[PDB]
Amino acid sequence: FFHHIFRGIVHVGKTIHRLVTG
Repeated sequence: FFHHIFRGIVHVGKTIHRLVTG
């Protein structure tokens, strides 16, 4: 579950930076 999650957390973690950056 290394890259399978780094990709699962990164994307989701990104939905916030963008949903938060504005």
